[PDB]
Amino acid sequence: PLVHVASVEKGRSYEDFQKVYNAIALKLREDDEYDNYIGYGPVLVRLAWHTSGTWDKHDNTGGSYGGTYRFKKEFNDPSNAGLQNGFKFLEPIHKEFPWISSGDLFSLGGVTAVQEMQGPKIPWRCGRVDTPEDTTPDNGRLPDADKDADYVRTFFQRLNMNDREVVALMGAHALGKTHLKNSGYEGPWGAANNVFTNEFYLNLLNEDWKLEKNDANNEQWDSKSGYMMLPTDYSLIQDPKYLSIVKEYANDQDKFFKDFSKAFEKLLENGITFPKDAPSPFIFKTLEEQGL
Ligand code: HEC
Repeated sequence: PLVHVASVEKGRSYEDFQKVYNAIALKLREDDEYDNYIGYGPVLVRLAWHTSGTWDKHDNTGGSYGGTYRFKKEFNDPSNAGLQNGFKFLEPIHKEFPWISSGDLFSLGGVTAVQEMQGPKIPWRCGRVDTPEDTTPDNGRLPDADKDADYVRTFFQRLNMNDREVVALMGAHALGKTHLKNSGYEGPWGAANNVFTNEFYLNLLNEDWKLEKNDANNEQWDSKSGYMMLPTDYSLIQDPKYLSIVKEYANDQDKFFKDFSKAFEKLLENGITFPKDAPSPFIFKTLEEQGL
């Protein structure tokens, strides 16, 4: 197993990363029209997860550390279709702050998006270091959506996530939507899809779902409110262990926030060794908290 030791960008401290956070946050506010006024929040959360979610605990390949999505093999992974929009949004940020590593920027984009969308605070640590093109993981390590709960459970063991962490992370599917041209699935999961809430679990339990085929000839679950669930989303209410946890998060907003925060930080930190004297995780203030 490879070791990736966090190395703080030289001379940087919390203030420097709060400025990067702020630039991302201000651009999220400015470029509000994207994706029919959903805004870039959801795609940036997805970019942070896909750049992290290639990790393999068994050999420490993939993961957020190396920033490898900047290389064409990963950029062009069919599982990443659509994420180029988030990369494009981050380009002017990286140009302004060229000292931040790519993995630090992709992960911080996700943290900033969750918090600016009124999600929980996500502690975040710096020090990912860009690694060379030959460290890019091959395609095929991100999950399929047409699968059942057994597939989801097994898939996430590779990311060292347990049932609770899986169910909490999937609550990010409140955000954004599926786009047929990107993934073969179409529609949002709920109404509040650029504000981070526990709506995903409420809709799983509360909506009347019908198994339909979309225009790409794939099955998805649809509600008459115009929401959808992927087969892997719906698996969370088919499996009795996941269903218990879905009910818990549908009934406790604060517990979902706390558990999501922990699991998302862990996702973004998998694979990284933080030296004992590394800085503590940073908790960035939102623009609203700063009066900006
Ligand atoms: C914590 C983050 C998170 C996790 C974990 C996650 N997703 Fe997503 N996913 C998102 C976000 C956010 C979006 C919305 C992106 C957008 O609106 O551009 C999304 C969108 C998608 C889409 C639609 C992409 C498109 O633009 O068409 C698919 C398909 C998808 N997820 C599949 C899955 C599957 C399969 C899993 C696991 C079994 C999963 N996701 C786990 C955050 C996540």
